[PDB]
Amino acid sequence: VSGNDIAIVGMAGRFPGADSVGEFWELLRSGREGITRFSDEELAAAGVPAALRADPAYVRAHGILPDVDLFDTGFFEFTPAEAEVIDPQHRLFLESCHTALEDAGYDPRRYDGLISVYGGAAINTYLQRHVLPSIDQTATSDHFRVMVGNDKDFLATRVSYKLDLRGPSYSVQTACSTSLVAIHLACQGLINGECDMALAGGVTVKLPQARGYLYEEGAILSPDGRVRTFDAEAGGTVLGNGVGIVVLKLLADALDAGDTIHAVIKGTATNNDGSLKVSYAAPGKEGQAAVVAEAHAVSGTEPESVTYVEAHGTATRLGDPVEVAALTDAFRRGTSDTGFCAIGSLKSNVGHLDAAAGVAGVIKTALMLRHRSLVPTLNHERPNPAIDFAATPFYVNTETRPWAGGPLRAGVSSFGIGGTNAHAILQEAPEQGPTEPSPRAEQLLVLSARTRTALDTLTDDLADHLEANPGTDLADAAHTLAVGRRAHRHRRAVICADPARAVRALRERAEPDCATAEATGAFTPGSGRALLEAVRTAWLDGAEVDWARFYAGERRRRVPLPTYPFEGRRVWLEPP
Amino acid sequence: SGNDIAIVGMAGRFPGADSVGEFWELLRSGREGITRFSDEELAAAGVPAALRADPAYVRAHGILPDVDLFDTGFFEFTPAEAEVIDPQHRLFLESCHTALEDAGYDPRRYDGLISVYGGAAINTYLQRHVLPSIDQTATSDHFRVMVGNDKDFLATRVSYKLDLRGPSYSVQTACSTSLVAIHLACQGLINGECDMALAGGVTVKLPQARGYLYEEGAILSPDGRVRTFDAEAGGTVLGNGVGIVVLKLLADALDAGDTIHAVIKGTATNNDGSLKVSYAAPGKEGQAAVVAEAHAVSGTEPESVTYVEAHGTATRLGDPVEVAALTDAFRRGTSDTGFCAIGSLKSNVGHLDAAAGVAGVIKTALMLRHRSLVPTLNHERPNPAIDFAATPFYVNTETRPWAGEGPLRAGVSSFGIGGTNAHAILQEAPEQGPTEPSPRAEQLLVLSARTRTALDTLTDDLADHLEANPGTDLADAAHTLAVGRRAHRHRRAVICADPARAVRALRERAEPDCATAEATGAFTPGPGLSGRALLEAVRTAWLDGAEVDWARFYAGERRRRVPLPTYPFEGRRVWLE
Repeated sequence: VSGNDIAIVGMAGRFPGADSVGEFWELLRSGREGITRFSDEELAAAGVPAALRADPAYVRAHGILPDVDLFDTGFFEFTPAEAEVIDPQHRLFLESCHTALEDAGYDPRRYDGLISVYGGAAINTYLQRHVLPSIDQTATSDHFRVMVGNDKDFLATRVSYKLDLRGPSYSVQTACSTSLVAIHLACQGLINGECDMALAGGVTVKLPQARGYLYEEGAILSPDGRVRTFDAEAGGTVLGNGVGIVVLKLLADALDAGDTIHAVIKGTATNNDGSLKVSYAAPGKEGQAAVVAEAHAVSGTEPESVTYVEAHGTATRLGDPVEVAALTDAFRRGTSDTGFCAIGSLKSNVGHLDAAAGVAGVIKTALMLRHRSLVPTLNHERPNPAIDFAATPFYVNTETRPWAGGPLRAGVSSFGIGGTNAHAILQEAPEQGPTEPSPRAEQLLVLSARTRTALDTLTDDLADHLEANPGTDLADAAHTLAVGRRAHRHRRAVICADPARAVRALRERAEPDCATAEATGAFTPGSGRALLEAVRTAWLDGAEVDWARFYAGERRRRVPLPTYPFEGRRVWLEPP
Repeated sequence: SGNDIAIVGMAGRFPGADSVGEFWELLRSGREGITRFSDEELAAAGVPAALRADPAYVRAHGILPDVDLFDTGFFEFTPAEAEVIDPQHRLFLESCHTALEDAGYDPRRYDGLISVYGGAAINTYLQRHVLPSIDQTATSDHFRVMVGNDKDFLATRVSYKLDLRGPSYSVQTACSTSLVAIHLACQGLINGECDMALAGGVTVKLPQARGYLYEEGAILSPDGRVRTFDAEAGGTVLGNGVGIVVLKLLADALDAGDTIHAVIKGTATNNDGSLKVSYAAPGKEGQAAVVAEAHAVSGTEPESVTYVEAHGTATRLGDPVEVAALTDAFRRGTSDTGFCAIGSLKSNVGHLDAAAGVAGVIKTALMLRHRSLVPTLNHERPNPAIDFAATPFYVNTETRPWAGEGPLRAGVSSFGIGGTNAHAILQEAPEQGPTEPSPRAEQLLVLSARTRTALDTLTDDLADHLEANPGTDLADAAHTLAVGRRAHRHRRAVICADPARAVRALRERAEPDCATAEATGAFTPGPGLSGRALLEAVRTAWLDGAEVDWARFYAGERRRRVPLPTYPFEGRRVWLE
């Protein structure tokens, strides 16, 4: 019932070793590491000097993303000369915001409400390494061009401009807690009625990607390129590039709209440690415990009911104990029970994603809730002896297994250098009844893209999806493809009764089940198969169809389906 | 009521005005703070003879003096640590400190949660100074650079160095940054996430002693003037600046006896989206919507608003869009015309980028407290693309009393490249009766500093202030100096009956009225210890370094926190060459 409850109605991201939220789930539930480890030859080839590579403390590991130089300038209406000055972090952020809205099933141009954007980016390496050496900043307009392309202030607002979002749009920046803070601020804006839907998250793309790092005692990075969270041999973390976006709405609104709800954010808290700690970069035990206890209080969730925590996970021998002690302190304010809450960290799989780390935590946890599954934390052989886990609420889960009990509830932590701490409580989505039966025997599935090759990719992606998710309601899918996707020039449409037949029709591409065309004015039908055929023919010929009116009265849902397969060209200023 | 926020303190530095006090004087006087350089001065700053001889070169910039000077000892940095820090960050930290001192709050003897919200302009120090000086091969080197220079550490550094435990965020929305920060702070206060907030922003573009090439279709003026609302508006001029406001819920400020400069009745933000012709264009529709929303959330009828501090950049297209937008929003509530003055401090000091919004709020809070309008500069002929007579608005060009039937109210706008708009409604502070007389015969004024020289400067500054403001209530000033200042190692304390005798004792520096020491238990005056013996005992203990509970010492009296001179930072050069 609660006015504080926020639904996650869509998500998107790209992570080391996992180029989509769906692939991230597969990585996690398989217990796989997504960090790349380079050969010495690869690093020579990327230009790392032999002298640095030969240092026995040099570690050949980094979490990287494929294709961060490719950008679909056609799709986003940029010329290549405009786009090449823009930080790839900003480009990736834009693509992921678009993807997330598609995942949620919304076309902003048809949404009756205000959409906000809250996000942040890691430090910009593109500006120095690529932009400055190539662009003369003498004229005011060239200096402006560079600033707008590269300063963090333009990250979120570019998305608002390009996707036509008219709620508040902010870049928020708090170092490693950035994307969870963005989610906190997005939730407050929703609760306090400033927007009706929000995009929140963050991005990190540090360049060059193909590079290791020099192990240094006293700095936060691990000596072997592994992240051994909670383990006796915890020795530091490994950095990774990534991006994540969540789409958020009040729970009541999501339920009324028939959105897919992946999880509910019950509540979120933030604070700062102030000066209570040994240095600016050190963790703050009292600040951490206070943020968790405050998150419990504002969520109305008793600690006994929380049975997974996604830790911040410094994976240091000294930091992991502070994190667990702070958590233990917060939980002990509401229970004396022990051994009931699993604790884990996706950093063990993919590294520390900096600005994207908080939203990555929320995405993992929402996936866990949706699949009702715990997953392993990696590299965990012996628990850190400084943590008497058995005296605490917590145990380290190292197997994929069911998450049983609920409603299931979890905590997510994100703590920054500088001491602004965040904690969120998530709860499993509520049971909804079955979807309403369709008044038609068959459904019309519409697909469109800017190019014939993208259309073919969409067509095969949708087939793989309906194969893999055979229980998908076809009427809800059809509705989502109609109301939740912009209509482009190259068009294909299938008429069939269920997902299995759709797979075949999409793969075979023959009439009369499948029809194709490269695209007049509005078409409004004046029943049965002929109804679907007449709408199909008009739409394929480029008529504008009012899908909202076609589905009027059915209470269709929006459901996650494959999203636009961006076709980038290389958009990069080369280093000299 | 529940949405009302009090501005209880402020600090800043602006082109031609190195404090909020000097900024008032500049505005009241109708003076321009933008510096116009001679060709000599610019050769001296090292601008090429070539650029200097180009007919399109404009020799103007709003600058701040001695941004290479930082009191490393006071803020517990080594010079090595500090020189890697963006001077924008240093300045923001300094002004945050100053703002708290102005409001009368010592954050280390403070029971609640203080938050910080702010943003910084693009970092030019990093490119010109930091990167050419530091090899970043080692992780710890990369971290030193990042932590000194990324926007992420602007606010949190303050929380760490000043011990503030509310949430602390950097927020960045280009030209609207500091007004968005103010909006988020107000929301934090209303939501109960903190009980006092610092909000603002900072711009320090380098090098400072440099003009620019005028270019058609870019946003800068061809003559180095900012001719807001004028027919000759031709662009803006950039300036460096910093501003911070200290915010609390109104009811708490009234309960505490804080000095209240103005009340923020409500704030709103939005984004233009794509409802305008380009990313960089001003958005009439979004601007109108943010103003109208600010009126709705604050419960403010447009006809009750009699000044607006416009975003007011003086671009050819900007100015008519801004006025049409405001007129759109106002017309939703009233058809009246000619009742609301409009102005822009950008005409005096340029476009302060991240600090522009907070600068607007400060100007407007100053107007409200002094009950005075002030000129907008360079205004000779209204832009004929704006038929002002058909709108609520007229351009005010005179310093004069601001008066009205209902409480004075004003709007403040700030609009950013990229379309995130903000507008705030401010109202005059409520009436307060006279401050409650102390029944004590004498007050105890304390002063402390990190160095003997700073102590001597504070002592003279206080004497000066009490001489120039001889109506200052001595008990309120004693209270403020006690509860609103951290006690440092070098200490001085005067016992006196009134301000004039305080002035004498501070200047003569002689026992028994004045005593000085270098500072260790707690000292609690026993019952019955009264009058002069009480003050001598408290003085002696405090001078020796004992912890005195000042709240206890003043607990029988309703005391106020009032604006007094703040710490005289003693910078040394901190600049990576």
